[PDB]
This record gives sequence, C-alpha cells and structure tokens, in this order.
Amino acid sequence: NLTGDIVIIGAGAAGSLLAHYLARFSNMKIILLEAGHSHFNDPVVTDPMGFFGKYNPPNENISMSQNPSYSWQGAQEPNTGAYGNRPIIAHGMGFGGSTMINRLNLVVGGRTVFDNDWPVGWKYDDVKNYFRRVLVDINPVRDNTKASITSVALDALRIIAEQQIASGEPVDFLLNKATGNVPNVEKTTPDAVPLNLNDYEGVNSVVAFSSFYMGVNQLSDGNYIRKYAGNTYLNRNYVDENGRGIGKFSGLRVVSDAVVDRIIFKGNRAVGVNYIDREGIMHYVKVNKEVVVTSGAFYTPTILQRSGIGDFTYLSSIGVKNLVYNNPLVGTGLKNHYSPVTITRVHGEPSEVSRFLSNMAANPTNMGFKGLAELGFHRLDPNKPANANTVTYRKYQLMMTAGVGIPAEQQYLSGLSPSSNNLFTLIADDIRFAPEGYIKIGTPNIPRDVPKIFFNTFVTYTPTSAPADQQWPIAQKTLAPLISALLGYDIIYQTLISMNQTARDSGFQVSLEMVYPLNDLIYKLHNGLATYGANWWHYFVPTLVGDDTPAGREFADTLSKLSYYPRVGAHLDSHQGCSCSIGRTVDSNLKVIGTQNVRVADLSAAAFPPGGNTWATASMIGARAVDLILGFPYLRDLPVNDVPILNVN
Amino acid sequence: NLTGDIVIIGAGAAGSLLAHYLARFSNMKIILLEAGHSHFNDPVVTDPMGFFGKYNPPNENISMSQNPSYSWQGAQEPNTGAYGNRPIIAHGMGFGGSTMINRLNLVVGGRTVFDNDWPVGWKYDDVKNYFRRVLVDINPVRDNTKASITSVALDALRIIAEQQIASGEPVDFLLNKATGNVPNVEKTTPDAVPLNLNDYEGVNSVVAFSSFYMGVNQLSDGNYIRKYAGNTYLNRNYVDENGRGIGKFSGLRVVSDAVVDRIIFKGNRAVGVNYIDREGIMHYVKVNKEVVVTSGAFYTPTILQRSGIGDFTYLSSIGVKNLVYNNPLVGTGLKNHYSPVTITRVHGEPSEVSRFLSNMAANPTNMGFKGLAELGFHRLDPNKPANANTVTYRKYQLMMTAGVGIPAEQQYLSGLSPSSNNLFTLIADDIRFAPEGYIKIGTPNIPRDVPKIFFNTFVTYTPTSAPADQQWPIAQKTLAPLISALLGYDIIYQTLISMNQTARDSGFQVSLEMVYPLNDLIYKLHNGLATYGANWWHYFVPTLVGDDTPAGREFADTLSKLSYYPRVGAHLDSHQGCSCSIGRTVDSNLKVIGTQNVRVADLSAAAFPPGGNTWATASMIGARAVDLILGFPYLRDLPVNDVPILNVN
Ligand SMILES: Cc1cc2nc3c(=O)[nH]c(=O)nc-3n(C[C@H](O)[C@H](O)[C@H](O)COP(=O)(O)OP(=O)(O)OC[C@H]3O[C@@H](n4cnc5c(N)ncnc54)[C@H](O)[C@@H]3O)c2cc1C
Ligand SMILES: Cc1cc2nc3c(=O)[nH]c(=O)nc-3n(C[C@H](O)[C@H](O)[C@H](O)COP(=O)(O)OP(=O)(O)OC[C@H]3O[C@@H](n4cnc5c(N)ncnc54)[C@H](O)[C@@H]3O)c2cc1C
Repeated sequence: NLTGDIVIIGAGAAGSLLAHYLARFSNMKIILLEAGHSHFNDPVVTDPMGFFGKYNPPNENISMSQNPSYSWQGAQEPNTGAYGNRPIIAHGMGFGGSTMINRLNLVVGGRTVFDNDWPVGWKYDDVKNYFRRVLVDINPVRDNTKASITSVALDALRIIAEQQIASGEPVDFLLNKATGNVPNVEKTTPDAVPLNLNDYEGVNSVVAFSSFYMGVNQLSDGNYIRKYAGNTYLNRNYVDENGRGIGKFSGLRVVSDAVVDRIIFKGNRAVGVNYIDREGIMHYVKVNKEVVVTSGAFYTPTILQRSGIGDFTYLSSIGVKNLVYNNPLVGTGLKNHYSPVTITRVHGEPSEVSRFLSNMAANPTNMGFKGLAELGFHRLDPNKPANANTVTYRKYQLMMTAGVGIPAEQQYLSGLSPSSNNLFTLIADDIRFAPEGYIKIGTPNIPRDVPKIFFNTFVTYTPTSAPADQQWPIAQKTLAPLISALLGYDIIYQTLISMNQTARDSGFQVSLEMVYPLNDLIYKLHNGLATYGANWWHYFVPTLVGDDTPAGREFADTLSKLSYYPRVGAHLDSHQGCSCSIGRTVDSNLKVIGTQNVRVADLSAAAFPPGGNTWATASMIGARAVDLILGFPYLRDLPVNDVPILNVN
Repeated sequence: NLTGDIVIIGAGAAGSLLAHYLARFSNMKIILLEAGHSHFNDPVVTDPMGFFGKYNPPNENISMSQNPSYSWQGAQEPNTGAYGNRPIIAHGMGFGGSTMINRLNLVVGGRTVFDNDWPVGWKYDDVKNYFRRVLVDINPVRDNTKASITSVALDALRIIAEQQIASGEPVDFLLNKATGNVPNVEKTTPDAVPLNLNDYEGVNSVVAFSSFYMGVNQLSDGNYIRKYAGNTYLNRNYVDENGRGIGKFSGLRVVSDAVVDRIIFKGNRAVGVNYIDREGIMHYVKVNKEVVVTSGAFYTPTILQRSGIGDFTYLSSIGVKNLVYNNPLVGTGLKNHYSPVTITRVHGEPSEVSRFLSNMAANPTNMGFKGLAELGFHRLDPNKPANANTVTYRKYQLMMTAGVGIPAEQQYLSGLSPSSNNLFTLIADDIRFAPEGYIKIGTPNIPRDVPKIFFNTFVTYTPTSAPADQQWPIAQKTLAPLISALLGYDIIYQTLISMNQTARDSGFQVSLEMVYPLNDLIYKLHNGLATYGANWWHYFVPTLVGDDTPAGREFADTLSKLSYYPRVGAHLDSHQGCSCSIGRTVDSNLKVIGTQNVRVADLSAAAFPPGGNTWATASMIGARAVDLILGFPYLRDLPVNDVPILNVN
C-alpha cells in the first residue's frame, strides 16, 4: 500500500519545486510527505505585517518563529564564545519550509562565490539558468516609496568609492573589478537607471543600489501578499484538499502532517519509509526506485544518522540497533551568518530631523529594507583569499532599517528608547563567517527539536609560553570573527562620516553621529587603525605583544572593551546550511556515498553558503536535482515566459 | 438543435443593425438572443412625453429608467469623491438597448476626436460613410418652435467669439480653426442659414447653432413618435411575432427575452451559448462559426470574465471553475461624462420677464433641448493636449433647458422653487472627463445588475512633506475634474454677462444674473482668475502653496467652498462606455485577443468616448463590424437613398 517510484521527504523551499517539476516532467508516481500543512488562508502568513504580530491573541503575543506550531524549536547548547547563553533558532514547518516566516528578501549570491569555492561542474555558468528560472518564477518586486536618506547615502558611498579607486589599493569594499574605473554605485538623480544586484551575467559583485526585490506582490484590491514557495509552486491549481494532482500532475500524491523518522534499508538500498499521522499512529510507505530527503539544514544530519548512516562509534554509543554506513563527516561543517547592528542618532532642529528621515515606515513593499549595498573586503583584513588580487568577493551586506532593533536589555542599558524619533538603523553583517559547529543526535528514536548543537562564534585566544611569531598564525586564524566585526564597524564609521559631510552639503543642516557603540570607543578604534595599520589586531592579545606603552595598553583595553558588542549587541541570523556539503556526505550528483538509491536535494547539500541571503539557493539546488534525477535538461531549457499560474487559494 | 453560423448576443443599439444588415447581405443562418422584448405598441415608449411620466400608474409613479422591468439597475459602490453616496445608473433592456429611455439627441462626435485618439485604420475618413449611413437611416429632425432667447444668446456668443479672435490667444472655446477668421456662430437673422453641428466633412468642431436633431418624427395625425434603433432597423416589415425573418431576411431567427450567462468553449474556440427562457428553464444554443456579443458598456466585461476570459488570479479567487485566457485589462479603462448645472433668474417687470422666456415649454420636437453650442477649451486650462496649437478639440456642450433641473434637497436648500416662473436652465458638461473606474464581478454564476462598480469622480489632493515643485504635476493630474468644472462655471459666467449686455441692447429692459451657485462665490472666482492667471489652481491645496495672505487664504476658502457644487449640485450622465477599448481586450478587427471565434461589436469596444453624445457610436461600430465580418464593403457603398421602410407596428 502507498507505493511510489520517487519518495520526497518534506515540502521545504526545494521540496515543493521538486515535486511540481517532477510530477509534470515525467510519468512516474510521486508521493510527498510533509510535517506541516497549507497556510493559504491564514492571515498571519499572507499579510506581510503578520511578521510584526498584527493578528496575535492578546494573551499569547509571541512571534511566528517562536511559535512551536509554526516552526521547529532548535534550542542550542551554551556558547563559550557568547558569554554562556542559549539562543534558539527555528526552521519554518509547512509548505515552503522556512519561507513562511522569513522577511522576504531575495539574493542570488554572485559569480565568484560559485566560481571559486564550488567544485567542478557546479560553477555559476552551470546554475545561471536555474537561478533565472527561480527568480522569474517568484517574480519579485522592488520598493515603491523612495526616501531622501537613500540618495544622500548613495552619493556618500559614491564619493568613498571614487576616493578608493583613485587610491590604488589592491582590494577594498567599493571596488568592483568587472565594472572598471567608474565606481559601481547607483546615481542620485531622480531619473536614475535602477541598478540591479542580481544581474543575469553576474557583473555586480560589490555595488550600491536603491532597493532589493521583496517576495511580495500588490493585488487588485490594493492589499499586499506574501510570495514564497508554497503559493508559487503548489497552489490549488495543482493539488486539491485531498492531496491529489490534477491534469498532467496527477501522478503526484502529497500527504500533509507527515513526519518520517527513519528510512528502511535492505543493506545498501532503500525499500520504504515510515511516518506517523495526525491520529498519533504509525504508517508505512513503500519506496520503489529512490528516496529524496529535503529536511532542511539542521535536520538532514539527524535523519541520516538515525536511519543508520554515520559515525558507527558514536551511533553505537547512542544505541542505534541497525547500522548501514560509516562516515566521520555526517553533520559536520555547517555554516551560518551573523549580523552586528549599529544605531545612529541625528541632532538638530526638530523640523529638520523630522524631514530628514522621511519615508521610513514599515511597508509591505519593503518591510523596512531600504538597503544600501553588498560591501566587500576591508583594507586591513588579514584573512583574505590568496587570489584576492585577481577577483572581487562579497563579505558584507549593508542594509538600512527604521527604529532601533536591539534586545530589550541592551536598549535599556544604552538608553536608546524607541520613543526617540531622531535615530535609525543600519546593519552590516558577515556572509563568509569563520566559526563552525557540529550537530549530533542524542536518541535514535524520533526526530527531536533539540539535538546537540554546539556553535561558538567569537572565541578568544589564550597566549602560551611559546615564541610569539611561532604562534601568531594560530591566533590570526582563531580571531577572525572579531576582526571582521570590528572592520565592519570601521566601514560603518567611514560611511557615517561621508554621510555627515554629504548631508551638510545637501541643504540639511544636521549632524549624524554614532551613539549606540559608545562613540568614544569607535573613534579610538579608528584612530588606532590609522596609527597602527596591518598589525592592529596584534593587541587583541595584550601580554603576547608586550608593548606596555600607554597608547598600547590603552588600545588593548579598548579592544577588550569593544569585543562585547559583536558578542551581545546583535542577534544571530537564521541562514544555517551546508551541513552535508558535496564531497563530505554526497557526491556531485547529490547522492549519498556508499548508498544506492537515496538522494538529498536541499540547502544541507551545499558546498559553501552563497555570498548573500540563501532563499534562492535551496530551490535552485532542487531545480538542478530535477534534471539530475530525470536525466535530461528539461527544466533548464524551458523558456523564460513560463511561470506557474498564481492562485490565491 | 437551434444552430447558427453567427450568434448575436443582445439587440442593443448595434445588435439590431448588425442582425438586419447581416441577414440581408449574406446567406448564412443568423440567430439573435435578446433579454428584452419589443415595445412597438407601448405608449410610454413611443410618446416622447412618456419620459416625463404621462402614463404612470398613480401608486407606482417612477421614472422609466428607474423601472427594473425596463432597464438594468446598476447600483454603484460608495463614492469617496462624491461624499459617500451610491447613485444608480441604468441600461435600457429591450430592442434598441438604451435608446428606448434616452432623451433622443444625436451627435456624431467630430473630426479630431477620431483623428487623434483613435488607432490606425479607425480615423474619421474611414467611418464617415458609416456615420452618414446611420444618420440618414435614423433621419432626425430639428426643432420647430423658435424662441427669442436663442437669438440673444447667439449674438452674445458671436460677440465673445469675435473678441477672442481679435485677442490672439492660442486656443479658446469659441475658436474653430477649420473655419477661419470669421467666428463660427450662427446668425441671429430670422432668415439665417441653419448651421449644422454634424457636417459630413467635419468642419464644425466648436460652433454655436440653434437646435440639435431629435430622434423624433411628426405623423400625419399630428402626433410625434420616438425614433430609435428598434423602430428603425427591426420593424414588423422584417420580423414577425414568431421571431422569423421574411423575404431576403429569412435567414434571421431572433429570440426575445433570452439572457445568455456564458459562452461555452472547446479550449480556444466557441462551440455554443446557453440561455434561460421565460419558463425559468435553461436552453442550449449551438454556435457554428463565430459568437457576437453586444451586451453594452457595463455588462460585456461581466460576460467576458464569467465565461472564463480575464484575470486568472481574481477569477480563481472568485471561484471560476473553467478558465480560458488571462488579461489584466478586461473591464478596465471605461469612461463616462458628467453634467454640472446652473440656474439663472431674471429680475424685472412681470410682463417683460414673461415675454423674455417665450417658446420654452417641453415639446416632443425638442424635449426642452434648445441648445447653444459645443464649447471647447478654456484659456486657463492646465490639462490640454500638447498639439492643441495645431488642432481644435471638443470639451464642453452648452445646452439650454426650461425649469430648474436639480435634485429636490438642493432645490429646497437653495430656495429655487419651481413655482417661480422667472428662471431657466443652461448646462455645460465635460466630454473628456478625467476620472476612471473599474468593474469586477462577484459571482461566476449569472449576470447580475450590481457588480463591483468603483467610480470616484472628484477626488481631493493630500499634500505631503515633500518639495512643492516636485509634487505639483501629480496634484495637477489628480485635480483635473474640479478644474474643468470651475472653468465651465467661468465660461457660463462670461456667457451670462454677454447675455445681460446683449439683452439690454435688444430692447428688453431686464437683467440676468446667477442665483443658484451663490453668485458671491462665482464673482469671487472670476475676480481670482483675473487677478491670478495660469496658477489659479495652486490654491486648491492651501498649505502646499503657503501664501498665507488675506486674499490668498480667502481664495483658498472660496475654492474649498465652491467644490461642493460639482460634487453634489448635478446628476451623473449615463453615457458610460469604452470598458474594452481596442488593444486592451480586442484588436483592430474587434476580435478578442487569444480567442479564435468570438467578436464584440458595441460601444464597449471603443478606444475613447467621442466628443459628443454617444448614440451614433454604437450603431456605427456595428456598421463597421458588418463589413468586417462579411469581408467586403457592402454596407459602406450602398447609396444614400436607401433607408429601411419605417413601419409603425
Ligand atoms: C526570521 C527569519 C528571516 C529570514 N530572512 C531571510 C531573508 O531575508 N532571505 C533569505 O534568503 N533567507 C532568509 N531566511 C532563511 C530562509 O527562510 C531559509 O533559511 C531558506 O529557505 C533555506 O532553508 P530551507 O528552506 O532549505 O529549510 P527548510 O526547507 O525550511 O527546512 C525545514 C523543512 O523541512 C521539513 N522537514 C524537516 N524535517 C522533517 C521531517 N523529519 N519530516 C518531514 N518534514 C521535515 C519541514 O516541514 C520544512 O518544510 C530567514 C529565516 C528566518 C528564521
Ligand atoms: C436617461 C438617459 C438619457 C440619455 N440621453 C442620451 C442622449 O441624449 N444622447 C446619446 O447619445 N445618448 C444618450 N444616452 C445614452 C444612450 O442611451 C446609450 O448610452 C447608447 O445607446 C450607448 O449604449 P448602448 O446602446 O451601446 O448600450 P445598450 O445596447 O443599451 O446595452 C444594453 C443592451 O444589451 C443587452 N444585454 C446586456 N447584457 C445582456 C445579456 N447578458 N443577455 C442579453 N442581452 C443583454 C440589453 O438587452 C440591451 O439591449 C442616454 C442614456 C440615459 C440613461
């Protein structure tokens, strides 16, 4: 009963697309099991303002990500590098996966991030068509309400970019080699050409723009809707309430509220998978040809290990009765970003400061994401690729936001009350984040929301009684995240001083200065950078360098004092992935090593995170997997003018 | 059963002509379905005074347009721009469509209105013969009883026209470029040549005349009859009570009281249409070659959308099970006019004021339509075509009427009791009205009288915290209808002062002044126009200009105070159309885009409303469609001396 040539686990960001383009482009019987259910008529999801809690009950006013009925609750172990706290990250449960609860921003990643870090047969020129297909299928829209702050910021970054171009340094964070001598920045003219950060040819690596492309749409009424995988690939036009396909998709048979705990094996090939229905009773599903797993970043290692594939020593220590294959790499090598935050306050006359921040309110067409640029490398960064003098990378993503987005305790401590209406927010984050972790299960019975999740982000360095030059490379490798965070702070400071001069030039007689990071510290950091140079981070370890000069010890105190911001004055970005990268757990065909008929086709099978937000990465993976499993480039050849018909239901 | 090569939906203003000239000029079997029935022996329709209710029952004294047994009841949504009211507009149901309940006035439109706004292959030189055919087939007659007021008005407009000609301004509302230096105004001589506003060569764009051409006739008895499509194209000479043609029209088979809710399709071509008879039971009609739809302005979008052609997202939201084609333009871009009204009272001796308004009573040969001119553009109008310095357009239509035609509440508030016999009426209306709307269905089951009809006419402008010169074009575009209404008021004021001086010159020692619009406001508006000039409308938004001078704030108060007249002191003219303009829903052959064998040939398929009343536009469309569907210019070549024989039965 309930057989299937291809069995798909989870209707995540790639599961829905895989099921759709697999049922349509073939004639086999396909069955999909998803833990969540459709939310097509849920006002909290469809309305973009539901992210801010416009439909919450009065006595249960919690966020959608913190609701265990919408997402997995992945509580993590205490963090040695984050002052011994236990933050909780979530994965959206339901059709579309984590695209039901995100902030609806799309980035493609770039050209170099796929050209260098990815293995052969996987570069940008092979996934360009899949990326374009995904983007046109989503069909995003830019921001509609334009503000005066954005033009001033654009001209400021333009001035900084032209100064850096005239400088002659090898690489900086406003240098786009593929463009040329002309700075890669948008124009402040009201009739400027809208510059895109997702160009089809990948010519824009680091560049300043005016807006991103939200995953929203405007309806005939005037209401805005949320566009994501669920309402783009698996609407009512294809699957009914009985979970059956119609038309040429009749081979698909999707089952909702179905979580699968284990894949049954015959020793080296899969024969069936079992799930538990809403009755609380178990069920059996028989697999014919292959098994597809789309369980997301944090939870494909668990389903792989619990099913019998993984480190046999630790699995035996846990108590796994049935063992299949032994790799010491299952679940290791996952990556995630981190977003330090800064707050800038404007001082002046009330009218001028009220007019300066015009057109900033949270709107469904932007969700507060005005955005500035995807910045690159710092001039003082020690940890840079060897071939940096040949290509330009992506390291930072500068985005502007209204209000003061900071944890409440830090808001009270710093005094930045949201009642103040003369301040805004800009965020610089790291997309090539260094620190790494691991996931291990604790019980081989059922997939639980809390496995052993060790993630230490900003660790320190303990000097030893060894020669300094012998140990310095180790310290440089270890202290990368703090270096990146402080370089981001310096970049924000340069952008801010350019903002001040440009705003004074543009007729607004106001001044913008940093207040949140205790500007004394930031100004001292800038002075120390200028007076020291490439060896600025040597004083991160005070007793190792042993300068013992008042300037040197004061800089050591400043560096130790400023390390608290990157650790506590931010919130962790939920872009985890790449826990089963190609070569570690799967080959270049996304098939498991040593196994015969199991395939994994989500973000968990990514070699390295992209140079941007990873919405399109998962779907793209699925798209590629569609033609890898079918055997012909059916999906990649389809013309650009073919999008699934969007049904609101 | 009941097959047909050509199936015609509705015997509207164009349906009857289409059926007649299609059955006569071909040999195919034609079947016509109409929701109404013949009213050839109904005294309310035939008698022109039936419009004023001369045959109403004592306990059901309602107008013919407000009777749901004669017309559709198109109640509209609340109007933000009209103080939140819900006026109801109607479409005449029966043979001839809305020509059974209209006021029987014919205008051709002009030369420029077809030369500029219409696409290629559709200009005036291509539809001149169709227009002449329609006019000679109707064979209208002018007014018979001439009054003294008309000559005085004609000489007043002549004086104003010669002054404007001597002025040298680029364009005004008594400047006809095609005529020359001599003013385009009729002569006050008793033996003057009757000037026509429907000249075959289209040389009269803006010109003053003495009367229009009513759609009436005088019978041998002396009784007057109503001439319209029903008694001009589908009399007893062609179709009997069994709905069968006779003679060379025997291929036609018309069915009355037949409303069609949906056109059945085979995927891209129509195969049949279904209707419901007077028994209340359904029926099936099979289509052979093409389907013709003539359902009128408000109701062709509904029949198009409900049949499966239109915006698939909104149709799916409604619940349309069968879907055909997807356009975001079905039902959008419709136009209608609006007629502001003014009342003038004469003060003097009772004998002189009784003699001044001689020959004004409502007569079937004029129906109170003495009329003055089709006026043009104002000198202070900001919204004018770029090429206005090359051609002359039509914007206003000045017509005189007896009594006080104004809603009863406003009559009581202003005190203009109809018991007063020293006042008359003149109407200036906009034929190029700016505000636009949309129609959307709410149930995909049956054509209902009340779909979602959003029509906001006179909207306001809300200033923002932005530079004034940056936003001024937006305000100018938005505030067009109020500008046009106040310019019409100023035109009426100039005509009125010329009337006063000319009447004082012509031996009548009386004075004519405006009373209804609270003449203080009109005189202040004239003074403000004179003292300000082209930037008179800048004070429509008081805080944006920020003059804050007693004259300026007083003018702002006057402009805000005078905006109530155009909103409430009038009634909406029922000349809606152009909801499926060429290029939006149909091509230049009036055929639906993407469909194979469906054609629409009524006013709904008009690119832009004409520069006049749209009686002849629909029929003309049909005429053109006759030779488009047959393939040869059969109808357009027929000599001028061929009219269908008029049977009273
Ligand atoms: C607050 C927030 C904001 C974000 N903003 C952005 C943004 O602006 N841009 C961006 O690119 N990304 C953003 N993200 C991240 C983005 O939502 C996802 O990280 C991205 O879609 C990649 O993850 P995924 O969809 O592959 O994982 P998912 O597909 O979401 O992984 C979980 C899925 O697997 C299924 N599943 C898992 N285990 C099982 C099981 N045992 N049985 C059955 N089904 C199972 C679940 O039902 C669910 O469908 C944001 C995330 C959060 C939390
Ligand atoms: C009070 C009043 C005064 C007017 N005065 C003038 C004037 O002086 N001059 C002027 O030019 N115009 C005037 N008009 C407008 C004029 O009557 C029409 O607007 C003009 O004929 C253009 O509309 P139409 O005939 O194409 O629409 P119509 O043909 O009248 O549209 C409705 C027709 O379609 C048919 N129909 C619709 N839906 C269906 C269906 N589902 N099944 C079957 N049949 C269907 C109806 O039976 C009817 O025959 C006036 C209108 C009104 C209300």
